[PDB]
Amino acid sequence: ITIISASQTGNARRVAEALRDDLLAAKLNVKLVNAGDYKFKQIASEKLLIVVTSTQGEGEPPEEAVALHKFLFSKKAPKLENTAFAVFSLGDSSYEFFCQSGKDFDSKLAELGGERLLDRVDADVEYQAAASEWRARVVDALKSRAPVVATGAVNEIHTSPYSKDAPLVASLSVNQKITGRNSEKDVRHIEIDLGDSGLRYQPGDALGVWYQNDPALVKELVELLWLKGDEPVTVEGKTLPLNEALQWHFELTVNTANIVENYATLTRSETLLPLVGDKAKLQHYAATTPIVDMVRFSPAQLDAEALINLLRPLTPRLYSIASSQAEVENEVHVTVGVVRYDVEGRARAGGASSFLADRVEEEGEVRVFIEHNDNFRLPANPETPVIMIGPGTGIAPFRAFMQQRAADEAPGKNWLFFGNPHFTEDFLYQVEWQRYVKEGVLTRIDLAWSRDQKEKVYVQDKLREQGAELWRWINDGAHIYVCGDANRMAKDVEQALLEVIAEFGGMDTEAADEFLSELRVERRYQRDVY
Ligand SMILES: Cc1cc2nc3c(=O)[nH]c(=O)nc-3n(C[C@H](O)[C@H](O)[C@H](O)COP(=O)(O)OP(=O)(O)OC[C@H]3O[C@@H](n4cnc5c(N)ncnc54)[C@H](O)[C@@H]3O)c2cc1C
Ligand SMILES: Cc1cc2nc3c(=O)[nH]c(=O)nc-3n(C[C@H](O)[C@H](O)[C@H](O)COP(=O)(O)O)c2cc1C
Repeated sequence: ITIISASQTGNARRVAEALRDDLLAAKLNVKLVNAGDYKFKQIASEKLLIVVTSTQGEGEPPEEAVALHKFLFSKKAPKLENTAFAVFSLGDSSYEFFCQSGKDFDSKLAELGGERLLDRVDADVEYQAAASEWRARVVDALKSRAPVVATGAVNEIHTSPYSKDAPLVASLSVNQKITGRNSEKDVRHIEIDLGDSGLRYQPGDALGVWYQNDPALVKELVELLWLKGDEPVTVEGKTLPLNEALQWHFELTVNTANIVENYATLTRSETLLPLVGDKAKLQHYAATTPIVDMVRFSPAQLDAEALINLLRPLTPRLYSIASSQAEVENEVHVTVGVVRYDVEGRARAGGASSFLADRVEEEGEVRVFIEHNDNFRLPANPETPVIMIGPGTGIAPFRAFMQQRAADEAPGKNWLFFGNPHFTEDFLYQVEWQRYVKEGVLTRIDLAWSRDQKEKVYVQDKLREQGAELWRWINDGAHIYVCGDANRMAKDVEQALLEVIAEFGGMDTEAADEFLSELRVERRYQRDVY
C-alpha cells in the first residue's frame, strides 16, 4: 500500500498521515511518501496506490505533485495492469475548479488500467468530516476484501463465508465405532452438527477437518528432547509456548525423507548419517519411523526453534461426506478409519483420525469446511443406473448417494460393490444396506470378504464375476464410481473394469482403455481415490 501525499500547507499530508496510522494498525503494506519524492517512473509496479492531494492555482496541483501530474498526463505515461488505487481530494468550493488535482489523478489513473478500489472523494475546507469516513472504508476495502501484498486470506467455497482458512466452528454430535470387537481396524461413524451456519454440500463432496495433535505425543516429544514445553517460539510472526505451537500448528504424525535427512544432519546421528543423500533409504525410514520415535532412537539436544524449524505446518484432512443434507439437514456425517499402529509397544495414531476418534468430547468443537468435488456426482437424470465401488472407508460417498436417491425417490437402479476383511466385523453400515435393498433403493449388492476363507477375495474379483451384467448396465448409460484406497484397490479395480469391457464388449486391451477414457470424458466414470 503506497500513500502519496501532495500538499502545500500540510492538510493533505495530515490526512495521508492519518491513513498511514490506520493501515499501519491493520495491514503490513503501508508506506507514506511525498509526491515531491515519489519515483513515479516505476509506478506501474504499485500494487496498492492511494493518493491524497489538495488543489492550488486554479486546479493546478501542489508544487511537489507537478512532475508526477505531467508524467501521468504525458504521452509517455505507463499503462497499469496490477495496480489498485484510491484518491482523496482537498480544496475550496468557492474556487472555479473545485478539487481539479484530485479529479485529474482519479480519472487518469483508471484510464491507465488502474483498478479503482473506492470511488473518488472530494472535500471542502471543513474536511475532517468527509475525510474521517473516507479513511474508514479504505481500510476495509484495503483489507482482505481486496488485497495485494500483506494479509490475504483467500479461499473458495460455493457462496459461503466458510473456507479452509476461515472454517466453521462446528461440534461433534456422534462418534460411534462401527467395526466389531474382533476387527483389526477401528472405524468411526461421525456426525458433526452444523448449527445455524447454513453450510451446504452435495454428495461426492469431502469434509475438511482441522485437528490438534495429541497432547501426550507433544509431551513425549518435548521430554525426549530435554525441553520442558513453555519455551517461546515464533509461529507466523507471533510468539507461542512450544507445546501450543506443536499441538496446533505443526505436523507431528507424518515423517518424511527430508525431515529424516535434516534431523540426521542437525544431530550428526551415527544411526541416520548413513542414510544422508539416499532418497530410497530416507523414504523407507520415514515410512517406518514416526518423528517421535526417530528422536527416541537418535537422542540429541535441540532447542525449541530448531525443532519447530524441522516441522511442516499442520494441514486439515479430507473425508468423503457420508450423508445427504436432504436426509440429515444441518449435519455432516463421515466414515473415519482411525490410523492406529505400534512402534516397539508404543501406541501411535494418525493425527486427524485419532483427533476425531479419541480427543473430541460429545458436543466438542471441530473446525470444518467443504471441499467441493464437481467431478464426483450422481447422474442428473434420476433414471440413469449407478454402479458404486467402495470397499473399506470408500463406502462413505455411497452412503450419501443412497440417502440422496432415496430422498429424491429416484427410480434409477443402484449397484454397490463393497469389500473388507470380515463379514461379521467389517460390514460398515450393514443394517442400512439391508434397508435399502428391502425398500428397492439398492437394486444389487456384491460383497468381497478377503479374510473369511482361505483365498483372498476383493471387489475386483466380484467385478469379474459380474462381467456380463456390468457390461449390460454400461450399455444402459450407467455411471461408474470408485472411492477408497488409491495405491492398490483403485488400480486393481480399473484393471478389472478394463477386462470386463474387453471381454464382454469384444475389443482388445487398447480399445477397452480408450472406451474407459471415453466414459471419463463423458463424466460416466468418476473416482475419488486417496
Ligand atoms: C478426497 C479424500 C477423501 C478421503 N476420505 C476418507 C474417508 O472417507 N475416510 C478415511 O478414513 N480417510 C479418508 N481420507 C484420508 C484422510 O484424508 C487422511 O489422510 C487419513 O485419515 C489419515 O490422516 P491422519 O491425520 O489420521 O494420519 P496422518 O498423521 O496424516 O498419517 C498417518 C501416518 O502414519 C504412518 N503410518 C501408518 N502406519 C504405520 C506403521 N505401521 N509404521 C509407521 N508409520 C505408519 C503413515 O505412513 C502416515 O505417515 C480421504 C482423503 C482424501 C484426499
Ligand atoms: C492560493 C490558493 C489557491 C487555491 N486554489 C484552489 C482551487 O483552484 N481549487 C480548489 O478546489 N481549492 C483551491 N485552494 C484550496 C486549498 O487547496 C485548500 O486550502 C486545501 O485545504 C489545501 O490543503 P494543503 O494544506 O494540503 O495544501 C486554494 C488555496 C490556496 C491557498
